[PDB]
Amino acid sequence: ARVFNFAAGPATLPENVLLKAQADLYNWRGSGMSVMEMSHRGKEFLSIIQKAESDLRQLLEIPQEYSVLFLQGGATTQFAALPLNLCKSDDTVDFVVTGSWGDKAVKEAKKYCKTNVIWSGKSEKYTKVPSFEELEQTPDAKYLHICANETIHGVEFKDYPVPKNGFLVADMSSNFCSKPVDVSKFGVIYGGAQKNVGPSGVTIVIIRKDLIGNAQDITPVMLDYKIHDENSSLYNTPPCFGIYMCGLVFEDLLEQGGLKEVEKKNQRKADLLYNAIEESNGFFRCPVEKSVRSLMNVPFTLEKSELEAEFIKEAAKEKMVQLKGHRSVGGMRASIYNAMPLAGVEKLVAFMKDFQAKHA
Amino acid sequence: ARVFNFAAGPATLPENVLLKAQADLYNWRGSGMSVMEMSHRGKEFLSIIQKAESDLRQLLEIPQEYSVLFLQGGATTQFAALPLNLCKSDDTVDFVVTGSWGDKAVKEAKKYCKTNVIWSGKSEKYTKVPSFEELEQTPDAKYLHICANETIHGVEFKDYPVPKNGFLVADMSSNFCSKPVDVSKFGVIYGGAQKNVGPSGVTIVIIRKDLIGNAQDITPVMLDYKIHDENSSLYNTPPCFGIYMCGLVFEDLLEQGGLKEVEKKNQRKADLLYNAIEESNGFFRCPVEKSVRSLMNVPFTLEKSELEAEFIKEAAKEKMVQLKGHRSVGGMRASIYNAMPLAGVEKLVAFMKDFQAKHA
Ligand SMILES: *[C@H](N[C@@H](COP(=O)(O)O)C(=O)O)c1c(COP(=O)(O)O)cnc(C)c1O
Ligand SMILES: *[C@H](N[C@@H](COP(=O)(O)O)C(=O)O)c1c(COP(=O)(O)O)cnc(C)c1O
Ligand code: NA
Repeated sequence: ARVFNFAAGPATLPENVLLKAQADLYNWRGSGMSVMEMSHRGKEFLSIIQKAESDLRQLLEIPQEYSVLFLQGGATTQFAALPLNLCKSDDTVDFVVTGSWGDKAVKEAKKYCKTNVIWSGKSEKYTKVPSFEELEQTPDAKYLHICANETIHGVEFKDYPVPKNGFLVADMSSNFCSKPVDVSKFGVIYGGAQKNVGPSGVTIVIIRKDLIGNAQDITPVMLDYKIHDENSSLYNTPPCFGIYMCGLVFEDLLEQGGLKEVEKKNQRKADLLYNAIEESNGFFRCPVEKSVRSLMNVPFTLEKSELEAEFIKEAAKEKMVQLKGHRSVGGMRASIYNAMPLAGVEKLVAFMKDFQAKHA
Repeated sequence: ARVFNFAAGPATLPENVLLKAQADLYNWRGSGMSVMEMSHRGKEFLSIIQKAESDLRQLLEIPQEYSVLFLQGGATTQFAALPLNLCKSDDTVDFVVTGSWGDKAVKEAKKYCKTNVIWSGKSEKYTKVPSFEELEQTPDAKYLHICANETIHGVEFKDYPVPKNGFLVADMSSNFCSKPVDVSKFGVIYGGAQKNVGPSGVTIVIIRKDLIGNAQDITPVMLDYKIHDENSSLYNTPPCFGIYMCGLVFEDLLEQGGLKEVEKKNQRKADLLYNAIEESNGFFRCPVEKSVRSLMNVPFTLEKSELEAEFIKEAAKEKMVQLKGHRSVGGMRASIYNAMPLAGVEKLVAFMKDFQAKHA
């Protein structure tokens, strides 16, 4: 039997998607070959990548004046690609840092331009999002960078800051296609697929067309947005199978009723877990400020922290796996992405109630 | 029915490997999840990447003092990573250019250091390999770059030049694991997996351990060999499912008897096609000099070139697809990688003989 897989990325996937991929793995739609053997210059793969793009455009209501790029290298490669493409070496980028993934973006961007961290959550252990009107943005900043869902720290933007001088860029890796997003407010949205929308090996970049072009001279060709855009993500050999898998996920999210329906389910199942924590009378604790609690990644600790290893081991015996926190922070982390069944969060909640009764 | 798929990359894969992947896709070995859902930091995936590495080490007889890295970005990303990691910006790299893939590696390296093309086959249409003793290598060249199998032009190194000042770097994308290689002759071997050893999304880099480190300060962290080496290719989220597929391919190459036997089969089926061309009294032509004719990619043309579209259409109607040449050169190109069944080459040869008879 399949387990309830609380991993933060790569992560659990819908069973109907996995079964479709199994059904077609040897011979996709009578083409006589697997997706994994198709030429990226051929008509079958063309149909796949084009439908993945159109389905994603439908899901997020992406306006026509945005490009959609399917790339390799992870969100971490975009930490370099963003300043290399969007800035000159003496331009400045503003960052709002609400957890360690935004901090990693700052440190990589320092190689390629000037960076200003205009706000950091670190003094309160990355539990909060700033009041935006209070933000002091840099008068000449090319763009303002956020990590919309801080996967380790469980801090999620529920509304967005307005850039003063330039455009907004958001790492949406761990809440990608979890809810509607006004894409027009952003110059760039990017995310690795593996958290919430596919297998690892694909990164999606949604980028306003008038921002493509004029990358720095030292930009590798494989990081150049203009190269990717003008070749429709087929400049070199793309991650064909991962793009196909993302397409299955997008098609299925549309069948579920789209991102408004996805968000409803995420909110419901996240409420069950957060309520159980809040009702445990301190036995379980979530440090994050209520209004920015992530629907995707739920970090929590035990008041008796020495009990956390037993919690994690017994949960895994109960077929609930990968609940240990990220190694940087420890504690526990329940990642409850789109495809996590409601019954899995219910099982974790019932396990938590039973564990507390036995250790209190 | 499945077709004979002569694509140059991505390419045909073994049917037993595809079917193994299919049977484990929903729940790998009763572990309760797909490979596609496994955490890269969990023991199941660690077991997979570790065996893929040791199996590849067995196949190529890789010495202990070399690292094996499983990366994203394609071989094209390595065109930037090689000089970024291995050179200072005022160092010089020598290139022997035997086709257009070597030319693409020169153009990218020029962003990051100096380049000398010490020999180029362009003047004779990329049909030959130089005499090595006569090469004029640059006295202080950090390394000498070759493309061991020029995929579009059908030119293949059968033995290797000896670098004068530095070490040898070879792009082996399209003949990777087609035959034994004395790895100790090289400082770096690299290759996209999708030509001969898996689906696209994985690039393999075999690099002598004393060459790792001291990349240029502008090197993106995701292109840095020391980062990847010290994290055992798990610095960020790896292309887990492509690595797993590579592992299945490697396991099956071992079961076939290793690269000595793989090479024997490649030589046998290449000979059938090359002999058919030479016996065709000019009806089909291969321009490449006989001693360097690739076993992996066989470009050929029709004396009556106006027949090429009918040849390709009739071949496809006979379940032989993707025989058109690379778009940069035209003609025909039969890619006949490890997994291309002998029967597919035989069908091609018989179809060619019939085609000539009908268009005498
Ligand atoms: C991915 N975060 C995951 C994985 O973290 P590690 O175990 O340290 O690799 C998490 O568990 O938090 C992530 C990334 C990085 O994307 P890749 O380069 O691996 O594709 C970037 N931004 C966000 C918000 C992430 O969650
Ligand atoms: C891959 N060459 C293939 C693919 O060529 P395109 O259709 O132009 O993409 C071919 O048909 O010749 C190749 C590469 C590039 O690898 P990726 O960056 O796409 O992974 C580099 N070197 C060699 C020898 C190649 O064959
Ligand atoms: Na099975």
